[PDB]
Amino acid sequence: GTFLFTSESVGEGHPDKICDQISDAVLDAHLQQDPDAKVACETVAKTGMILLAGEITSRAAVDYQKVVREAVKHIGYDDSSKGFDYKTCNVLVALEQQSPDIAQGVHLDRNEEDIGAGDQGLMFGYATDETEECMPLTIVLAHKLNAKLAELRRNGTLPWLRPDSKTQVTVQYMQDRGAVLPIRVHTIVISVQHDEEVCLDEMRDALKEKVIKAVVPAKYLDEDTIYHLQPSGRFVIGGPQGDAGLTGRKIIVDTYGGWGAHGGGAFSGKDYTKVDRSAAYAARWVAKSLVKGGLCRRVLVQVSYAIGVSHPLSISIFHYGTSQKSERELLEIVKKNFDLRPGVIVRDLDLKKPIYQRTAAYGHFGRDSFPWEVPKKLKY
Amino acid sequence: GTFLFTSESVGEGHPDKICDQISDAVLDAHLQQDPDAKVACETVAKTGMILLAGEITSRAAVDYQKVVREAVKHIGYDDSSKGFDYKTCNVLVALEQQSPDIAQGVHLDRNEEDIGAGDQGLMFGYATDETEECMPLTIVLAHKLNAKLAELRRNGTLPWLRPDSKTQVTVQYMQDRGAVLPIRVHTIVISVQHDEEVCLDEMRDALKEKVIKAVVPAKYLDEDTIYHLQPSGRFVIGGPQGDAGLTGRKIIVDTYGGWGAHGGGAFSGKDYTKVDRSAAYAARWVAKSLVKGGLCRRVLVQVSYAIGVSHPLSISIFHYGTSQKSERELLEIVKKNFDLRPGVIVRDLDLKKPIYQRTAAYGHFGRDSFPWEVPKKLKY
Ligand SMILES: CSC[C@H]1O[C@@H](n2cnc3c(N)ncnc32)[C@H](O)[C@@H]1O
Ligand SMILES: CSC[C@H]1O[C@@H](n2cnc3c(N)ncnc32)[C@H](O)[C@@H]1O
Ligand SMILES: [K+]
Ligand SMILES: [K+]
Ligand SMILES: [Mg+2]
Ligand SMILES: [Mg+2]
Ligand SMILES: [Mg+2]
Ligand SMILES: [Mg+2]
Ligand code: NA
Ligand code: NA
Ligand code: NA
Ligand code: NA
Ligand code: NA
Ligand code: NA
Ligand code: NA
Ligand code: NA
Repeated sequence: GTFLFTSESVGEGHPDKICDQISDAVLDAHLQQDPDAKVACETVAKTGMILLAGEITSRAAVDYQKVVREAVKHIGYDDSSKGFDYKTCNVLVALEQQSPDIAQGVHLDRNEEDIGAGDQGLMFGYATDETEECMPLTIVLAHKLNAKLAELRRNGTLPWLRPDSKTQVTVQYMQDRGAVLPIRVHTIVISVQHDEEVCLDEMRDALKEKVIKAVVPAKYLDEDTIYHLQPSGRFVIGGPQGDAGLTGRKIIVDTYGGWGAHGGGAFSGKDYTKVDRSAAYAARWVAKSLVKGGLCRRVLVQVSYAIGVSHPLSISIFHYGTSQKSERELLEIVKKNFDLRPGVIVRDLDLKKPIYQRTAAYGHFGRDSFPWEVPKKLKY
Repeated sequence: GTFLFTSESVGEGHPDKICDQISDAVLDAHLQQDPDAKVACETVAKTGMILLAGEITSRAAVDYQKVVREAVKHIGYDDSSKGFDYKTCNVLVALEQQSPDIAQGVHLDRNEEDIGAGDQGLMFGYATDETEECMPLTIVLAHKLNAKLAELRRNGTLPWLRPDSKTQVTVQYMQDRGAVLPIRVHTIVISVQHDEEVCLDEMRDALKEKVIKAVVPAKYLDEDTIYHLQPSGRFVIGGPQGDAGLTGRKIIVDTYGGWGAHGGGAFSGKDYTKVDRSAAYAARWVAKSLVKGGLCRRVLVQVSYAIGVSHPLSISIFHYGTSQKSERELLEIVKKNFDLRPGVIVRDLDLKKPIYQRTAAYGHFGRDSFPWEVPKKLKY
């Protein structure tokens, strides 16, 4: 009756995550000056290079060199010995205005509440009662392992650490009337970029004792747990030098770690009219409201849109058998309690606020009591 | 007892798909000369620009200018009036060798069958008996609508069409003991780039009569079906000029349209040692083998890897209640019939063959009897 499930996470210096953070730093910089900025900022990173490409129409005056370099500094890439340096890297900008054909079809001359979706697409939200924050344990643990690495790097206790890391956690679960119950951790992987001087045994010992044991409750770890710590054997070259990064290439890390579902759309670098982000945040909010409201133990919500059309084209609720109410009844409750037009979501979730860089590492969900993490009290 | 489900697809000239196709054209060009090429080629597209960034170690001599421009020509961007021209665009190359630290940990001095996974990660395969090709009807129809647009563009019957398109299909389904049964098409969206001269009513009439009715069986369409055809009202600016493209930003279009699950890893631009692609293809092969073998009607397969380790860390089977056998029994059948090491998958699925550009539009699954689409006869 048990099964395995695996999720991964990556650190702040993973090259794809660097791009997500830079894209959201650019978004935040625009929103600080122009709350109605239209932003679709993609970032690419390779050895010595950050390239910004995409479309921004905004009244803000943004110094892209400063914004990009400050984001890279925060991540920790500050010296050529680490493979990347905010002070001396190339920052290239290929940003144009938003297409006028898009603007006229989406938002020009429209009442804000009745703004059209900025694109077509589908989005999902998910929630599970297996943790208090209503997220899968596999990804929660994977994120926390990367956060612990960054903490021990920044506090100097493991000074050989560099910012690029990846983690992966496999949990054995049992099923319980459609809900899932974590039993034990089956396998953990950690790979992290390191300096030239530290040896492999020192790193493997530290990763077990100072990282894993600091993060994962002992009750989940036993004599059979498998550890793959620095499994490649050597990871000195890292960051964009080791692997090109792009915005929107960590969409499963950003969401539910393989649980639930995903509609395909990236979050970072996008203002609220891009429903890939706003409607996925709203769908999370719905899912978490249903679980915290006691209606379900686990739930998946789908929504979809057409460019230029305000109301969603479809809404669907899947409760895995974890409610006494039918999925049709839950759908009716959702329709009575939520208005999923983007021009209403923006108000409910405060999506003109420049908090997006905070979302761009360690997952967008299950953390920090963002508005989409505060359950709505449901009337039914 | 019914529910809605929505999936989308995009055309060959959608800027993200342009990038996937170019990345796979580069991969194929290397494999034609060096079957053991190590390729991790990302492409970015914006107005007037294709940038290649990533890591390739290969004995091939590849003319990137020619390979990129020939791919763009095939897609149909051949004139400045269309917003992009293979003859005159900028092609920039930022390609380096594969990191030596990766190479030593993955494949150097290893027997091919015992090559390590080229990265950690998780991957899923899915199959559903709702269509003969074992794919969800929503995405099959969405892909076919884009293919029809390209056909009518290329044969000159709708000469106002340009290559950038998106489609979205919402189907009403019923549930049947864990399997799903399509009932009707609830909503269709089509947006496609067009010339300056054609008017909106002409386009909407053609999209209904010459595209939708040519693709979607009439039995699924009724008086209540909702059509959003050119919903933005104007789409003259398109391709990379309208929206930046990047490789690996259509991973749900490339797979199951929101059904099943996704592990997050992109396919295009990657050789077989990158398990994001090879293990997802193998997982599809497993799933389709279970459904075509009569063991399940619908199934989701998860696998995961650690960099440098050959055997998967975890394998999981979820049959939605559509088998008389338990998921544990199915897992045992899978373990007895499949060897999911990358250095074995490469042999079973012929993954050194330069056929990858053919996979990079209209989905990687459900088409053309690729090796992962030919079911394995199972012994149990
Ligand atoms: C294998 S390339 C994909 C990711 O794996 C990590 N990586 C890079 N080099 C190594 C290495 N030598 N060993 C382990 N992981 C690595 C980086 O996070 C990179 O973005
Ligand atoms: C809205 S930007 C995302 C995608 O939508 C499409 N698109 C671009 N411009 C328009 C438009 N004016 N109307 C409808 N869809 C568009 C392109 O396929 C683009 O890559
Ligand atoms: K990459
Ligand atoms: K884009
Ligand atoms: Mg990546
Ligand atoms: Mg999208
Ligand atoms: Mg895109
Ligand atoms: Mg990956
Ligand atoms: Na503005
Ligand atoms: Na899942
Ligand atoms: Na989304
Ligand atoms: Na709230
Ligand atoms: Na080679
Ligand atoms: Na799904
Ligand atoms: Na994958
Ligand atoms: Na085969």
